Amino acid sequence: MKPEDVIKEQCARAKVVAELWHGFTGGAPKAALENLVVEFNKAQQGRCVRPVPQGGYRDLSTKIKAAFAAGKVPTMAQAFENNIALYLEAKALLPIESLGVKLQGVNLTFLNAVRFGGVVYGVPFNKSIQVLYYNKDLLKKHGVPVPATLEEFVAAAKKLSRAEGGPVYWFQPDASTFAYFFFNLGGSYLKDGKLVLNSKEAVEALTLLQNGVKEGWAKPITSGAINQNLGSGPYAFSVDTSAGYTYYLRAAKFDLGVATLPGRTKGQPGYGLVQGTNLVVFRQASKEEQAVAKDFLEFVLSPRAQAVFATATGYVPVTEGALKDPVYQAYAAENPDYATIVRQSRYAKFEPALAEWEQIRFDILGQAIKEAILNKADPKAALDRAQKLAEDLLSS
Ligand SMILES: Nc1nc2c(ncn2[C@@H]2O[C@H](COP(=O)(O)O[C@H]3[C@@H](O)[C@H](n4ccc(=O)[nH]c4=O)O[C@@H]3CO)[C@H]3CC(O)(O)C[C@H]32)c(=O)[nH]1
Repeated sequence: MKPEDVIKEQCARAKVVAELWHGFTGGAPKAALENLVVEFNKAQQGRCVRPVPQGGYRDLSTKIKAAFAAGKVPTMAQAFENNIALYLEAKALLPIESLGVKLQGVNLTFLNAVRFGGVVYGVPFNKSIQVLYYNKDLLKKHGVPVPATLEEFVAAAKKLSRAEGGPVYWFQPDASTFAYFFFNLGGSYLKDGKLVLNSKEAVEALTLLQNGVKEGWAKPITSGAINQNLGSGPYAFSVDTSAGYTYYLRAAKFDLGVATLPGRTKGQPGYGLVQGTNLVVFRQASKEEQAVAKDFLEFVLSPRAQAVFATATGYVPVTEGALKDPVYQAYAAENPDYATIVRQSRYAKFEPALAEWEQIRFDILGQAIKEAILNKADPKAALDRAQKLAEDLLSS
């Protein structure tokens, strides 16, 4: 008997039901969310949260847009920073601090990301950071240290690919993988407030991936998650969301490693991309639904909920107090990867928080990356096209 059943039963008896629309399709993220809600719902009398799976994150924001057009929004939903920006155009979001939710002790990396015109409009919930996944067995077999620099990373991917007879750095040709190389070659998306997809660091980053494919050390993954492709050919490394941790653990037929990202120098790990979502509260919710949202958001920010959620998933605990919780401490003491994920969370960069950014990242930038990697499009030409399509979108 599944948590979503327990929850359906809880909400059946409840006087007030606050819907939480989410983008978790399964595995540990879905189960840890459902587990959190079952615990919250047991402490209420006649008050519940009902989680509603809307598919993936793209499906979720499409369904929220349709909810506005139909005039029936949930109480809460997951949202990226750029989704928050879009919902704020429609004035659709309640300021978090007005609900009475205390945000002292939320990591400033995550809080700064939800603050628009000095006003917090989201509660960091499931915040991920990119990490280096690696094959501990394969690096040991060839006496290869974990690479700490981009230079060591490329040298390691070449050495191991030559040794195993195939490309060992696995990557999706997408905006997220691109962000890692872009950021760590000195790139920035905003130049004097204008969005720039075709800067020389963008050309450099997309060139490095395309050269990695041509040179036989980088393997493009075109069908499924990297962790869904494991077992076909030699794997040494990938740069991927911390929220992949349970997926990689379940799939890997090798000893899985987690490290901090290779940086420009050993002075500091490389910057990871922050992904995952914040919880927003819709103004259209009733006072009674908003009160359930307030208690639910206080629960989600509690040290125990954060300790359980983050240790179940590989998401980053969003509060100072979660790291001081004995349940977090017990898992960390048993598993050095949790500390590795927290350490990487200190070296964190975000994509632009523009309303149009969801469209741009997948349909424009993402497509330019695929053109370059999959169809050998010239990197500059592919990014010049992306820039123009972005400029026309931002004009329209
Ligand atoms: N809609 C929209 N999406 C965005 C935006 N910025 C980034 N992203 C996407 O965030 C995903 C990272 O979010 P995260 O919560 O860290 O991790 C996800 C999953 O990625 C990961 N997962 C799921 C199944 C699996 O087999 N393996 C696995 O790792 O588990 C989590 C819950 O599904 C990336 C993934 C992407 O689909 O390629 C597109 C990326 C945006 O602005 N909008």
